[PDB]
Amino acid sequence: MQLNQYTLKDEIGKGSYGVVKLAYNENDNTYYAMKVLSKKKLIRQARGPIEQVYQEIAILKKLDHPNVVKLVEVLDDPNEDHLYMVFELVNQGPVMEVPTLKPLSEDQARFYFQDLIKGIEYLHYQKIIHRDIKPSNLLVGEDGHIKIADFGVSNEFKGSDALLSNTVGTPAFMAPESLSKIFSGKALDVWAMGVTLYCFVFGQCPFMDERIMCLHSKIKSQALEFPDQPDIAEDLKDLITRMLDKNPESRIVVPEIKLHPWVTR
Ligand SMILES: Cc1ccc(Nc2nsnc(Nc3ccc(C(N)=O)cc3)c2=O)cc1O
Ligand SMILES: [Mg+2]
Repeated sequence: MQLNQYTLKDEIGKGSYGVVKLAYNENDNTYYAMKVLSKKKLIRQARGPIEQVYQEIAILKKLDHPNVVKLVEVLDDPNEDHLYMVFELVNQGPVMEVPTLKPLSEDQARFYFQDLIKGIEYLHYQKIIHRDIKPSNLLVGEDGHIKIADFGVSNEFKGSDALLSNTVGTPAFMAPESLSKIFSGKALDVWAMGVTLYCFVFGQCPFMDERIMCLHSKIKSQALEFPDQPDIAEDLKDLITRMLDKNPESRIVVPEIKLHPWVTR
C-alpha cells in the first residue's frame, strides 16, 4: 500500500491502540514506524481512546529529548477513517518483555533506569505527568538508549505539580493513593518507575492478580516482598522500597533518586 511518500509494509507491533507497520520513505530512503489507527474502531472501543490518540499527537508535537520517542509526521484527513502517525524507527522489542524468566542484570537495569530518570525529569520539567510508565512503553533506540512512548493518558499542568483525582493507566502500575482524594502527579510517575524497576530485575510485577479488584487490594495492602532469586544488591532493594512506599507523602522524589547510592555508584 502507498501513502504519500510512504510504502506501507508488514505489521511490526502494536500501540495501546492501533497497529504499527513498517513504512519506507521514498524521499530519504529511510524506514519509519507508522502507527495506523481507525477512528471508527477507537470510537467503538470507548478520556476515551480517540481522545487519548489526539492528546498524544498534541503532546509529542511539543517535545524534543533524546529519551522521548520522536513523532516525525501525522497524516490525518478529517473525512477519512484512518489516521497515520510516523515515528523514528527504534528496536522492535522494548526495554524488556514482562513476565520473563530472563530479567535484566543489575548493570543493564541501572543503565536503562538512568535514561528513564532523565526522560521523566524532562517531562516533569516540561509540566507533563506521563501516567503510563511501564516497560512496554520504554522503547530502545539505535543509540541503545530508552525512548519513552505512549502519552495517551498524560496530564499537563500549570504550576509546580499536577493535583489529580482520576484513576487512569495500567492497573498493575497504578499507585495505591489513586485506588482508594487529591494526589500528586509526580508521585504517581515515581511509583510506576518503581514497579518498572522491580520488573527490570525480577521479570515480574510486584503486585499481581487476574482479578482487577484483588490486584487493586494488593497494591493498597500487600506488603512489598522480594523473591529469594535472583539475589539483588541491598542498595537496589532499598531504592525500590522507597519508590514503592504506599504513602505518597514519604515516597522518594526524583531529585532524591538521583542521589541514591545505587544510582550514583
Ligand atoms: C525488523 C524490525 C521490525 C521493527 C522494528 N521497529 C519497531 N517495531 S515495532 N514499533 C516500533 N516503534 C513504535 C512506535 C510507537 C509506539 C507507540 N506505542 O506509540 C510503539 C512502537 C518500531 O520502531 C525494527 C526492526 O529492525
Ligand atoms: Mg530485549
